Parts: sequence; C-alpha cells; structure tokens
Amino acid sequence: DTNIVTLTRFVMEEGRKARGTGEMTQLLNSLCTAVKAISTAVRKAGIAHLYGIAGSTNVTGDQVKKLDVLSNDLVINVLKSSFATCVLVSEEDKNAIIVEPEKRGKYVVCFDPLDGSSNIDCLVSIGTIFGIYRKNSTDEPSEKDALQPGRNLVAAGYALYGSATMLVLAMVNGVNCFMLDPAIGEFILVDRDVKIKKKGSIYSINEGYAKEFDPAITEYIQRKKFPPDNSAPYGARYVGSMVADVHRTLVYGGIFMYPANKKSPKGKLRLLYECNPMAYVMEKAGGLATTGKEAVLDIVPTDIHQRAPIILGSPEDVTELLEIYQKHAAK
Ligand SMILES: O=P(O)(O)OC[C@H]1O[C@](O)(CO)[C@@H](O)[C@@H]1O
Ligand SMILES: [Mg+2]
Ligand SMILES: [Mg+2]
Ligand SMILES: [Tl+]
Ligand SMILES: [Tl+]
Ligand SMILES: [Tl+]
Ligand SMILES: [Tl+]
Repeated sequence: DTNIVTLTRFVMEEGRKARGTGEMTQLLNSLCTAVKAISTAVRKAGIAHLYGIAGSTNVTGDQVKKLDVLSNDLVINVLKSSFATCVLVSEEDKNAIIVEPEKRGKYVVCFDPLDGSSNIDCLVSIGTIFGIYRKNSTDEPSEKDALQPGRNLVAAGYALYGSATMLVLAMVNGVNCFMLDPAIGEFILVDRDVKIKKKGSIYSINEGYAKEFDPAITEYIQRKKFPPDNSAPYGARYVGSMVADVHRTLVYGGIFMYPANKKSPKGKLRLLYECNPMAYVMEKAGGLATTGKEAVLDIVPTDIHQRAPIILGSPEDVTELLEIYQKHAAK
C-alpha cells in the first residue's frame, strides 16, 4: 500500500550491485513517460478523434495512422531528453535518427511506437515494442550502431495497451511485468521472474495465408488440429496484434507464428523493432524464437527495416516445428 515497487525502483536496485552510470534507469523512466501518454491517448482515442490515417506511407509499404504519428513523436522526444541514447531506430522513420551531441547517452534504441495498426480502429489490444543496445563502436554514432544481432540486446520488452496497460521488461537475468496504475501514473511490479511453460496448448497464426504456407507450417497446423496420439487439439488464438499474441504466449504458453511464405521469403514482421525484442523476451523467459532455420537473435541485420520470419513460444512447441522444418529440409 505505502511501499510501491515501481518500475523505477526495480531497475535502480537491479543496476545497483552491477554499478552503472544509471542512464538505463534514465532511459526506461523516460520511456515509461511516453508509454503513459500513449496509453492515455489510446484509452480515449475516439473522443479525441485519433482514429483514421495520417496521410502517408512507411518505408516498404504501410499506411500511417494518426496514433502512429503521436506515439512516434512521444517516444523520440522522451528518448532524446533522457540523455541516455545516441541512435534511434523507429518503424516510422526511413533512416536512423542520430541524437544531438549535447543530449547523447550510450544506448541505441530500436522501437515500434505503435504495434497492431490493423487493430487500432476496432479497439483491439495494441502496443509499443522496444529493444535497447549499448553502442560498441568508438566512432561517431551512426545507423550501423543499430545493425547488431539480437543477442547483443541489453534490455527489451513492450507496453501492452490491453484490458489493462502492462510494461513487460526483459534484461540479462530475466523477465518482469509491471502494470500501469492509472490513479498514480506509475508502473508497479505484478509478475516477477516470468517463465514460459515448456509446452502450451494454443497455436497463433493467420491461417488466411494457408495458400502461401511452406509444407512445414502446413504440416504443423494439421498436427495441432488432428493430433496423431489422440491428445486434444490445440486451441487457436490470433488477436492480430503481435504484442497481444506474444504476451498471451508468454503468460499462457504455446506458439506464435509469422513465418516465411511463398510471397514473403523473409516474413512480414521487422527484425530490429518487432522480432528481436520479442525473441529476447522469450529467451529470457525460457522460451525459443526461430525463423524456422536459425535463431532470430543470431541474425546479423544489414537493413534497419529488414524483415524476418518468426516462430516463438514454449520450447517444446517451437522445437516440434523445427523438427518438421528439419525433416523437410532440402538441398
Ligand atoms: O494481418 P496479418 O498479416 O496477420 O499481420 C498481423 C501482424 O502485423 C502487425 O500489425 C505488424 O505491425 C503485427 O502487430 C501483427 O502480428
Ligand atoms: Mg507501428
Ligand atoms: Mg508492429
Ligand atoms: Tl506503421
Ligand atoms: Tl500502428
Ligand atoms: Tl511489420
Ligand atoms: Tl511494420
């Protein structure tokens, strides 16, 4: 009651014995501020007329919504002001953003300011995704500082604007969930050291793409619906917002899939600010995250807006699908 374990307190105490300049706390405190401001706009978006498009398109091809602009501006401004960052990569910006010398700190942040664009207008859960790297280079900060493999992440996670607003944060020792208290505008710890189940009973994929799926995905799905051992078939869930489907995978277990297909060699989701952050969360929770052929966190990106296939969740479910890919593997 009068001893609130806030996100700030947790990350300060975490980074205590480990020493540190304390800019990670600065960064996350700043991010939390933009997340609250996004949550409040979202929760009254119809009244504030924030539905509808902005009138523009993303890089490879994406219709930019009003809340994309708002959330993008908020995240960039708070990150800059935090004095903790030097390079920013956003889904909404064609090029990396370089922070001004005076406000530069040591971190590189890749983010999706608003994830779940197709679900905005129907009031389904949407979110914010981020991954944070330490700049390694010694030269002037540049776009290349963002082109690190996922395994180099120091922290990653997401905000979920669902039935409640939740900040899920993964760092080297594990995953923790903080719920926004709307009364005092603080993220409070509600789930400690989260670990995903070894095996789940939900599969999550858009079967609208059945016609384009590779034979391994096709086989796996058939197996969920017609188990060979007479076990009960898996239930299906696909909210359509990566943050919502991945969060459910984390807390209920199971598998989430956005694979490569006949029209999309690399899938749809973006490696730097969608796939890597979630793969990292999953791995810190004891889960797996693969493209079907390689670990997502091991990919070395060459494009900040690069796409990747992703299959993640409970280790025994992801493994079962890898076995099918392996079985189908060819010259
Ligand atoms: O409509 P589709 O192709 O299933 O795409 C849904 C995916 O697209 C995204 O909106 C990309 O931002 C994800 O949040 C989501 O998982
Ligand atoms: Mg977005
Ligand atoms: Mg997204
Ligand atoms: Tl977008
Ligand atoms: Tl969006
Ligand atoms: Tl995407
Ligand atoms: Tl995207």
